[PDB]
Amino acid sequence: LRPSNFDGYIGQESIKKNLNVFIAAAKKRNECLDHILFSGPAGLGKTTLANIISYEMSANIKTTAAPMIEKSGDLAAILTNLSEGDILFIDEIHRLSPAIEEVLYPAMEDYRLAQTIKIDLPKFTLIGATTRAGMLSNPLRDRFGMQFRLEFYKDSELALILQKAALKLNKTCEEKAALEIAKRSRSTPRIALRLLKRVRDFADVNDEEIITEKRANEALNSLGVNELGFDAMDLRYLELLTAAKQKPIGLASIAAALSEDENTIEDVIEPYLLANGYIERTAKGRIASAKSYSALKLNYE
Amino acid sequence: SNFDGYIGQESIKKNLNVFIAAAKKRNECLDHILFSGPAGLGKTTLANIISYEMSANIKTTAAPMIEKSGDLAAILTNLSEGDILFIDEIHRLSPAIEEVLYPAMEDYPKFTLIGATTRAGMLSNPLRDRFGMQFRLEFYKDSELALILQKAALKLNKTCEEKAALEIAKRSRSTPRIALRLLKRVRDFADVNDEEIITEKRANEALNSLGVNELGFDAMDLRYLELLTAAKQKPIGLASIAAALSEDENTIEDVIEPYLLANGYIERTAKGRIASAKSYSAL
Ligand SMILES: Nc1ncnc2c1ncn2[C@@H]1O[C@H](COP(=O)(O)OP(=O)(O)O)[C@@H](O)[C@H]1O
Ligand SMILES: Nc1ncnc2c1ncn2[C@@H]1O[C@H](COP(=O)(O)OP(=O)(O)O)[C@@H](O)[C@H]1O
Repeated sequence: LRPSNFDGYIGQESIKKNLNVFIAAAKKRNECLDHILFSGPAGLGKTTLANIISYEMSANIKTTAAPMIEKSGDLAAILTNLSEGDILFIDEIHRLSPAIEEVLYPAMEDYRLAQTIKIDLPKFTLIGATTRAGMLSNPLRDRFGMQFRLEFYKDSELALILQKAALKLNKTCEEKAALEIAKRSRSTPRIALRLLKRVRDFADVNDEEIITEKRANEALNSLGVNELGFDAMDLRYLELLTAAKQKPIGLASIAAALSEDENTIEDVIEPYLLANGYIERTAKGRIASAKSYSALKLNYE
Repeated sequence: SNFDGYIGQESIKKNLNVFIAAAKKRNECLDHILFSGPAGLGKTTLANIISYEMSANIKTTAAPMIEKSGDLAAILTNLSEGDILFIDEIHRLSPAIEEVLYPAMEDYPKFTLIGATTRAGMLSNPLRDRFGMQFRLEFYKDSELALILQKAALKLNKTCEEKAALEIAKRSRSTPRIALRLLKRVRDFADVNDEEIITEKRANEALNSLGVNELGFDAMDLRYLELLTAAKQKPIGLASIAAALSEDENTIEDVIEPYLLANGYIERTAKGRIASAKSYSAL
């Protein structure tokens, strides 16, 4: 119950505009698209886009995950069982063992991969998805003709997503209700769609089909969903920088303080904060903007 | 490809022509070679050219594909005195497999080993010193990429204006693979408009739509330059730079600076690094 095409795909204007151009070209050229790479925080709709592309390209799609692959031959086998034009979608692609990753390079670039060698290749489209762009090797990303980084969603964009999704659940989510759920969804369709199913449940027990703002708030507060959508980690990060004065803190310190991986801070914890203008990456470390100070004060009132 | 109309790597080409001549002049195959440099600059291409010049077979493999002994022993046994063995990510080998390689390279069926690595400073002196020839591929000049792009464009049935090739060159971080990749994206913008001639206007539209940096910089390349520029040319050492960018030193010299040096954005001096005059002009 996710969008099936671009016809009414919400958000990612930039990615959509470009995919539309490359999709026209490939078809005009009577060929399949070059390899595509999607990167960005979980639940932003990259698995979705992958399947939309399969529909737009009237091509079949096969899915798998990096950890799911282990034996080098296994991958070689996967390639062997693909019809000319198909799409191969690998999620968490950044977790491929150098060995497997080494077998993939020639498959993408050339379409060919006792003693023995041989083995040609049908000619397909490899779509890779990662939530850890920083962990992706240059030899691998530089082989994707197309590279797209999903951005977070505006509250107005989530609103629409909720309104349409609500409809499929046989419910009318008023605008003001959509905006309030979005407000606590941390600009992420998955969280918002999750909260929607909870608000619905309150509507059901009250024999209601129209989710109002008032009832949305009832549900959200009753569940204790943070009013601003912050995680425990968002609060810890902002408190760490806000605790320090307008003096930048580098990963070395931050990572050390939050006893967390240095890469997890850049590609998982910070993306949302930077997106909503809570922090900035200065020339020598990070700093918290006015948003943070006023946001935190507001959260603890 | 075979050196005839080869673009770039002037010095490597110059030196290889001499060694290939001397080698053949004495009916022998080249000694072991080591190609060093960031990904996508042309190590594999050069290896193939050598295979053609020496008119010999070439077998490709990588360190991670050689797990434990049995793997390596099998590859060498299936060689043929004069053949060429190309091993990628060679600095990724274990001391055990690395130990089994030292002898074969020196003791031996005379063959030629070509090692490739993107981390020269990551490779050990003992192994490095056993490759008769050592070459550090260098980044390409705008004009060189432009010409390369124009040639690829022809194969893609399209004429690429000089200004259009340079623009792409500029944002392709002086790297053939990136350049080529961006060319195909621009080809698409051309197709949609029924254009056979890739113009600068169309190029910008594409590069900008995709959000490719104007100078092909990373988030790192910018902080690094902001760090050095702010220093008003008072030399800074690695230790300081390593801390400020929360980055490992080898990555700075081995992966980040190489490109910045090549395009004259920074300078290496006895007392440290400084932002060049060229970086004070552009923003
Ligand atoms: N742009 C979008 N428009 C509508 N729904 C979206 C959009 N992006 C994501 N979603 C929804 O959010 C959920 C998570 O999407 P998914 O593609 O699984 O994200 P990811 O692949 O990043 O984990 C899905 O139910 C999907 O329908
Ligand atoms: N000197 C060159 N002239 C034209 N194209 C080049 C040149 N060097 C590299 N390329 C192109 O860039 C890509 C990188 O080739 P490769 O040798 O695999 O780079 P590396 O092995 O260093 O990653 C290839 O598609 C190749 O066509």
